[PDB]
Amino acid sequence: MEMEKEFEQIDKSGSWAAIYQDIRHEASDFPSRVAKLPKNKNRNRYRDVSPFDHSRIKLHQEDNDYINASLIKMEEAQRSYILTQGPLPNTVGHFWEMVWEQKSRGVVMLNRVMEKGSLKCAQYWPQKEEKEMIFEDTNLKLTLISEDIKSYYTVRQLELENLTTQETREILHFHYTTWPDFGVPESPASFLNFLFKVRESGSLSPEHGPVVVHCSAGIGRSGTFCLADTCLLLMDKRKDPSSVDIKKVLLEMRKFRMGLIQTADQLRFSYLAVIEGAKFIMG
Ligand SMILES: Cn1cc(Cl)c(C(=O)NC2CCCC2)n1
Repeated sequence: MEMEKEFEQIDKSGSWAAIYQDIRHEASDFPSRVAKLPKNKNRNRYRDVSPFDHSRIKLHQEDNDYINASLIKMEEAQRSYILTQGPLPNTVGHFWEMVWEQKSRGVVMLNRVMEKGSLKCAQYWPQKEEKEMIFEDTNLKLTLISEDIKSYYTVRQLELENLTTQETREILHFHYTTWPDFGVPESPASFLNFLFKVRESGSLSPEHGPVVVHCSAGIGRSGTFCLADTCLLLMDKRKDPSSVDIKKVLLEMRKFRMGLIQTADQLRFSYLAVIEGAKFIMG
């Protein structure tokens, strides 16, 4: 079926939970043996969210190459994304090592450091220009260059220096600051505006390594971001945009990381975002 009318048909019939459970039943199951090794217990935020072995990002290190991060490679859309958990106190150096080694331009953050009165990820970037951060375990230095605070999101320019080689690179930090502690946003308008700002920066384009996107577990809000982006790109590329099947795209993405889209409300919000986004692209 088309999307917008499939949408109203699920609303009128109140069957979002049944649609979402079908997705969960059909999703891929692949091994995640490296994630479950005992030496990696303090590298995982949640015991039930792990990268598959076949798609995990490897650190360029011979001691321990493990990070909770997955490469989502979308062949028809010609887009790749790295989805990862929010960094932990003992993985902030690994996180920036990955950004460096994978040649990423942009980092997309969809959570606040504290939500619901608990810490959802480490404070992994500097908050003042004159107070830089040094990660001694991976030999990187990170400096805040500029910060632009808007009503729904903040964009930061960061300098990452590899202290072994003295090479430097500019990294863009795109921080969506207004996702509610509970539920999903009422309107997709600010989320779409944010997606378009990430696109306009070059961070999603083939001349750079894959964008790094995270929330707390790296599957819920993070899944919503890449699902909406890929569906809108496919609607622009194909002769028949009504052929784009968001459930099929989601199942394709779940070949590369488990659990993408965590609730039926996130599924409905993803439909809403793609539907409204497709009108603005043209109007
Ligand atoms: C971004 N984008 C480009 C196109 Cl084209 C569309 C789209 O969904 N078009 C629909 C019109 C009614 C049926 C298909 N979205």
